[PDB]
Amino acid sequence: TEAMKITLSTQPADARWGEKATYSINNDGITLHLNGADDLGLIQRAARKIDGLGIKHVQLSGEGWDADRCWAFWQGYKAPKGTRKVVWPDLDDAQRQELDNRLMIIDWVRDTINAPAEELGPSQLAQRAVDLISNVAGDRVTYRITKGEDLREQGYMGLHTVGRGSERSPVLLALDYNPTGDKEAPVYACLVGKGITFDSGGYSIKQTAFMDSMKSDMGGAATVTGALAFAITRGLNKRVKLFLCCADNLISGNAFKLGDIITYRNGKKVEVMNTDAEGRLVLADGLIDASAQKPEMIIDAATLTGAAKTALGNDYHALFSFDDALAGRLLASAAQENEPFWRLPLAEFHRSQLPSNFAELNNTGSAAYPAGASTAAGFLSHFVENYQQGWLHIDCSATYRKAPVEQWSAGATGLGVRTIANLLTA
Amino acid sequence: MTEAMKITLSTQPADARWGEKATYSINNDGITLHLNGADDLGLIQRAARKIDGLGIKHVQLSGEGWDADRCWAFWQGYKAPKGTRKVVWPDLDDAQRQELDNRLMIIDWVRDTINAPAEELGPSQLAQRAVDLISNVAGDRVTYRITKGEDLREQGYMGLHTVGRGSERSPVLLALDYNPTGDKEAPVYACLVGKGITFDSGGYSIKQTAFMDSMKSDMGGAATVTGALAFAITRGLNKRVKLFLCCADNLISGNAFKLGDIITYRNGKKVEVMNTDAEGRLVLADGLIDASAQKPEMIIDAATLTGAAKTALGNDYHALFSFDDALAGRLLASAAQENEPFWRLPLAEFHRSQLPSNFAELNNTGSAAYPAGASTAAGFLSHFVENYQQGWLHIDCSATYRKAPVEQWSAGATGLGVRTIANLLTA
Amino acid sequence: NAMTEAMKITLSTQPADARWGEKATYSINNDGITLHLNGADDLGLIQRAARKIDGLGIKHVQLSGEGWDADRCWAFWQGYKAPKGTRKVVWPDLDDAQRQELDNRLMIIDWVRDTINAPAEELGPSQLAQRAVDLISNVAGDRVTYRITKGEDLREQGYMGLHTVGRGSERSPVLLALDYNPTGDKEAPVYACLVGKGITFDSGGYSIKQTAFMDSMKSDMGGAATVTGALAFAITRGLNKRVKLFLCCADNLISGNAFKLGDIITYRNGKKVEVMNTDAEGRLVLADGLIDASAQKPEMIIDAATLTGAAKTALGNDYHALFSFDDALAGRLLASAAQENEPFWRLPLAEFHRSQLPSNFAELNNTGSAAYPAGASTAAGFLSHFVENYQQGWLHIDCSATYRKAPVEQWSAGATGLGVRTIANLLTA
Amino acid sequence: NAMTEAMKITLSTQPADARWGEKATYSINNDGITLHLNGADDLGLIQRAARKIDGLGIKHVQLSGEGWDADRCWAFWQGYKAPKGTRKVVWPDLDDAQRQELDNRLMIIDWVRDTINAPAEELGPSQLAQRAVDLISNVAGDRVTYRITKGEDLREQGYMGLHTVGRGSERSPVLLALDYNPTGDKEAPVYACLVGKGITFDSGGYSIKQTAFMDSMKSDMGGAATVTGALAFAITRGLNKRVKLFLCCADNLISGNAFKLGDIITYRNGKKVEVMNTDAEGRLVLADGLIDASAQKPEMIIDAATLTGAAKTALGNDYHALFSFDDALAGRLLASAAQENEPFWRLPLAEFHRSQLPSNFAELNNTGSAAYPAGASTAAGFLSHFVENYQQGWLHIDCSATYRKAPVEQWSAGATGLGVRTIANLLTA
Ligand SMILES: [Cl-]
Ligand SMILES: [Cl-]
Ligand SMILES: [Cl-]
Ligand SMILES: [Cl-]
Ligand SMILES: [Cl-]
Ligand SMILES: [Cl-]
Ligand SMILES: [Cl-]
Ligand SMILES: [Cl-]
Ligand SMILES: [Cl-]
Ligand SMILES: [Cl-]
Ligand SMILES: [Cl-]
Ligand SMILES: [Cl-]
Ligand SMILES: [Cl-]
Ligand SMILES: [Cl-]
Ligand SMILES: [Mn+2]
Ligand SMILES: [Mn+2]
Ligand SMILES: [Mn+2]
Ligand SMILES: [Mn+2]
Ligand SMILES: [Zn+2]
Ligand SMILES: [Zn+2]
Ligand SMILES: [Zn+2]
Ligand SMILES: [Zn+2]
Repeated sequence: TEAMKITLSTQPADARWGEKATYSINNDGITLHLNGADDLGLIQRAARKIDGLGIKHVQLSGEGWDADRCWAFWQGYKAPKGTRKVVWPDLDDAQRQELDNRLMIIDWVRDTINAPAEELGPSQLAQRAVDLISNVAGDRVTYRITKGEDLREQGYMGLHTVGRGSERSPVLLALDYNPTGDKEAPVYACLVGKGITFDSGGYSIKQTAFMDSMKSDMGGAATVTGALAFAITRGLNKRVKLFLCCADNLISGNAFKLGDIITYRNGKKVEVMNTDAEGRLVLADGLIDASAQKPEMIIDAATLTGAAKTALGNDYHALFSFDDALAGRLLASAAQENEPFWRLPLAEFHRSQLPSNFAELNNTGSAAYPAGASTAAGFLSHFVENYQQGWLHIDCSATYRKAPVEQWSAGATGLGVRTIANLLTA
Repeated sequence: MTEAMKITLSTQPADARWGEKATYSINNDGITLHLNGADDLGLIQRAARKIDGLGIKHVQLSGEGWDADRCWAFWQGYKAPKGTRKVVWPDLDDAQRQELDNRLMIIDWVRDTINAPAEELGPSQLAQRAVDLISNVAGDRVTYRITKGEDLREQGYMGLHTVGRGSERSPVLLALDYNPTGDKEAPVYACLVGKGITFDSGGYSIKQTAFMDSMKSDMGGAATVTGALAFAITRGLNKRVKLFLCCADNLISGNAFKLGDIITYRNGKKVEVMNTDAEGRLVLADGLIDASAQKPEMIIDAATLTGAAKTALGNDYHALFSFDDALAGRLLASAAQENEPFWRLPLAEFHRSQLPSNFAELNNTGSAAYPAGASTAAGFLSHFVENYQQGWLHIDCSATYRKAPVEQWSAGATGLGVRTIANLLTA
Repeated sequence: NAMTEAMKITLSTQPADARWGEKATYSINNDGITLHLNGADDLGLIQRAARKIDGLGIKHVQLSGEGWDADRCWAFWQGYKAPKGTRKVVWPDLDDAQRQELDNRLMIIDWVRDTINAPAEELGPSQLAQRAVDLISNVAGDRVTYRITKGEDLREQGYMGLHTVGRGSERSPVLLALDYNPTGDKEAPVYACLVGKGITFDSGGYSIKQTAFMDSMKSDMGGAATVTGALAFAITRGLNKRVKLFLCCADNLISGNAFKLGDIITYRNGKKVEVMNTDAEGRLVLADGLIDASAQKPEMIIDAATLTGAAKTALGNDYHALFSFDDALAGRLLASAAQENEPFWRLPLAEFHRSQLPSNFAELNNTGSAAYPAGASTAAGFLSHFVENYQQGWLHIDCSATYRKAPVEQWSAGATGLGVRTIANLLTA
Repeated sequence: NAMTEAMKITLSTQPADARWGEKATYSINNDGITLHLNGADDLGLIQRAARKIDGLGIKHVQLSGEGWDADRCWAFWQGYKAPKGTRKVVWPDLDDAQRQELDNRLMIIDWVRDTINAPAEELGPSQLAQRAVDLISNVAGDRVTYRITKGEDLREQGYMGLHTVGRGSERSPVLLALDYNPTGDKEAPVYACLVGKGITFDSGGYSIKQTAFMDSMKSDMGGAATVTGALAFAITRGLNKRVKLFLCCADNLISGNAFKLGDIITYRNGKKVEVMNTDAEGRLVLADGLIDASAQKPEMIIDAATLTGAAKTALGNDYHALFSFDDALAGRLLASAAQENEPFWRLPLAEFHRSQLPSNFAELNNTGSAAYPAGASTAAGFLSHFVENYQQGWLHIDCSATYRKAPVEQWSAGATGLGVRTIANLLTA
């Protein structure tokens, strides 16, 4: 397990590799050939190949290494199985401090989402979320976990109806980060995350090829939890509340059925016409709680629809909002944090593109309204009192890679944590 | 309180702008229905549906020409599961209004109970709502017995128990007894048997979402025979009739019945389960055994049993099965008097052996060689009626539910069948 | 092959001994095989016994002893006959009438079975039309005339239904217009018009079928073969009235010329049909035969077609589906089915089935919806748009009892021939 | 069942009486129908009302009273018009400028709707190319010239993309190269090149579609009709610059000559493409048009195509997908879309998309992988390999809002005509 040196050079590789070669190898170690086009993308792609060569011990040596370039290499080098060692170079304290916070919190998002569903049930997601934030938030953090029958008694009909099929009761984490300590302090932001720890699809059962990665259906919850923790390391000094709607969507003699009508505390009635469209049902409860706090902005994140992945692939997160100003601020943050986001449509006509013959709303679209991600966003707007301003919905199409690509190993990428954190501390 | 939209009747056509073919037209006074005498009940129902699609939520049935049937025809079409509708009835006479109010109360109870989501209507809720509807019109002339959960297993109701033990909501057998004379030894005139699957996922033979999304209505047979008995009583039924509802959920759990399982009934029949989604005939079997023990004059079972009957008759007719030509003819004669659609489909001695199993006397499913799903299901049920050749009617309720709205029906339950069975019991 | 020897088959109202079973349909002793009638359904029992005797490898039988009449012999042969192996049957002593009746069924009803069982390669539209002429003109003689319209001529003369369906095949579509006219008088009133679907092979078109459903689609010309045999058998029964036959013959295949979804066919009666499923081609070719049948203004029109799977889902392979608006005429066909021991069952047809095929681009669609799933009723409702006087003197037969994809208790694999006798009885009644 | 007499449609800012409600978009008294405008979106409301008025079965309307204009009349008609039935609309007393704009829309946009709604049998490659010349020649007179290359000539001259997809059909593939040159000068610089996918019927080839997804594939030539209608409308709006039109027209059918999976197509620009899905044929034909477009060295290239279902999954039928590397040009089209009241949404197109179609046997694959499931973005990435300067002056429109398989609030079934005004507006500005 001896270290392999990785150097940076602006000169191309020798003709034995080609002029376009991104990396070359000799006794002095591996050399990454930067060309100024996209050095972070090139380094991350090179790291993916170095892992593929069976090299488990590297050292970033020579000049040119900064936090962003070190992070790029790690993002691509990290893989779910195996042990990897990276000897970092001489960085100033601010550069190393930024890298350490990224390593601690963003890899926590990668590892939590990658974790098996047996290891990470609703209850484990709640307490691991408290631990991550409590470790950086000092004494300025209070929380409450409501599970099982208590969700029924308190009217959380969305989260309870979806989770009750499981032997692992559904959980609501309500975490409060309040820096001033003043219990009257105004709530600046409300983060809401979909924490479905495993999605069988319900009685609308999935096919194996589409269920084999549904341990990552809690990726929205892990991304907003990381965003809060990472924001705190960035100097967040405003009150933020975190709502994680956690549950298993399983099949039992108790699971919810098609045609069942869910009555939310805001009066909205929803006919369930597909148990696999469960993500929007649990988020609706988090959003009602989020609107009640009357925050300056509400941000909900969720691995909600496959329609977002058909529109943007795994290369961008989908951004939905009625607020043009707030959408531009998040895209500006996305650009500073070098994370991919693309705005997909959300207009008033999407709020009526979920017809039902037995209730005000349907949890699915139809053949006539097949914009799955746009209609889902339209459904969530019925649960945000002032939906036309201060609300962002993120369909996390870039959260999980079912197979290794050029720059990513398999599993969670951790994308979206820096963008949301940057918007919170802006 | 707002302004109601007047609905009047005319035997003359609309003006040259609406055209001679127009079934309705709107002037200053309100909406005018243009009758032609071919099928006024059908035309008025189709017109009411279009008046609902216009967004008009408050109507007044105005002027001459209205009676119980024309008012009922309008309501049947106007009513829909969503929204709130006010209908101001015309100045009907006592008898006409009594008959209209009996249909509103009982037949709309059949539409709402079947339209109800499975979460709000389980096996125990169905049995209880059935007792409530009948005692509301019967009073002290009705008594009943519930038998649920482990009690069914102990007492040998293996059909109903095996299908419903998968649900956390225990299966329920309701045995209601309408006895006017009170005499406990009075002869039982009719035995009604109804399939009450409050939700059908198909069991381990799981359905796809597109065919499961309306399975809250798989207890439609139970609701129809219940409404039929209630309606019969409002029509002056004065004979002893027993009602049997086999109510359960067909769900998936670690306790749910599996393919290959052999169910032994109380009459000796052994049935191999080769499709858990063919559960409706498994639960009726227990209902038909109890119905036969009463040795009644007639037995009428109703069930949303197969998609085959819907391929044969669509949602336009109910499927009638029987070995008794005289009795079948009387139900068709009742359907004609009550303006309800019924069509007879084949049931012969050879259907009784078109469910071959390698491991038991009977199979619960058919094969490629015998694809008449509705006829093979009726043939299976004949094995649980002692005198199957006489006094037994089976109804595959293909006209009970409408997955989508059509010309004369909103989405959901129609309530068809209640008047026909009620008329047959009172004839 | 070694010389096969006859196995004597006798009849007995005495049950078999205990070694076999309480109620066994047949027993085998030294002198040969004994069938054990019980008086319940002797014809059904004999046909089922015959099927089993085939499964014993016995290729040569001799019906000996008293008790054998025309029906019991025919009943036996119906079950003994199979599309593989050669079978010799020594008939018993019958009177001239009984033997002539048996010989007519053997010649015509087996022709229906063999022609339907024939591979598509051997029986194209032209072969079906010619073999139908050969059969009828072999019993009618000089009393039969016919015309054959095929290929480009169908398009030129407005037969857009049959041409559009068939132009995908290298084998041109064919329309047979045969005329059985006894008194010779060309002005004689046409008593009946038989119309038949003769799809010699149904790939389903661009709406391509699954192999499990196409592997028997050589039999999609059963209706054509059933009405042809019905006329031939009716003539041997002494049919002395004028009857015209129309066979709409074509292959439904896939080519760079095959018809497409969204195409609108304009028929001669002015009705426009949108094709929203190329596999619902049966009703497209019948519509052209039904126009010609109506034009002749006969006393009754009978049409046969292996049209829908909906009829097989409703009646199985055990009954032919009967569709009509005429209660009196449907009653007579069921009355005929009883005298000929053939299974028919009436399925619904009402004025509302005529509007259960909506289209966004044309008056009629060739397929039903999710809201109107009675495939056999909507198909009959589609055909009613091509019979000028559809409420009187018209019967549609969805031939669900024509073909058996697999052997059963009383039938081998392949065509059954059922329907030939019932139509014949109604024509000669 | 004759044509009825005119029913009057008046506009009003006063709401409906309580019987209808106060949120009712329309009411009906003895005088006729009244539309209740509120000012939120009167064009949307009027169009949705027209759709409901057609649903009542009213075939003859007369827009009367004050308040009507070209946009409000056009809104009413956009919703009233349907492919089925006969409708008549008496227009109100507009001024010449308003009536000239309405007449230009009725002529050119309803042509785009009627041409796309037409059955594949009526509109093959040659018919599409010819109707396209007829429409533009009607408004352009002698300022229009054109060139048609078809059948074996496309193979000879190296249009391997368009020829390989269309050769499976009996109807030969056709490339229309139309030139609108107002100044006459033959050396005039080409301002714009329009390219249109003109697949007159998409069976999907050997990668055959199911009936449910093919029943509307007569509309797979929507791109061609849209850019064609756009050039015609642009001329009525005073277009005074040279614009070339390229329509890659073909049938994607099955035959013994149809193209096969694994087949490598060599384009005139040297690019090799491995076909791994014959249903991704739209991009193979556009590639040939885009090479001709680039060769003209134009200021801008606009291509339109009903290319992928991924755009319909991403935007529904409510917006057209816009792809481009040119932010400024993309910004100019959305500005035109706003002025013309038409829905467009931009989807991602970046350098990494040019390598998201991997093949093991050729530089490019014509299909995407599970790893790159953004079908519309990878399709745009593929087309970019056929535009010389793909980073400047090129727009790709995935026409996800061109066809409605079923009636909705504001549209009947069939083609909408959306995209004609936007492209026309961009060309004229
Ligand atoms: Cl190189
Ligand atoms: Cl690692
Ligand atoms: Cl969802
Ligand atoms: Cl990996
Ligand atoms: Cl009446
Ligand atoms: Cl069943
Ligand atoms: Cl409804
Ligand atoms: Cl043989
Ligand atoms: Cl057909
Ligand atoms: Cl065989
Ligand atoms: Cl209102
Ligand atoms: Cl029109
Ligand atoms: Cl394509
Ligand atoms: Cl339409
Ligand atoms: Mn799901
Ligand atoms: Mn079932
Ligand atoms: Mn077919
Ligand atoms: Mn295609
Ligand atoms: Zn989910
Ligand atoms: Zn059931
Ligand atoms: Zn066919
Ligand atoms: Zn295409």
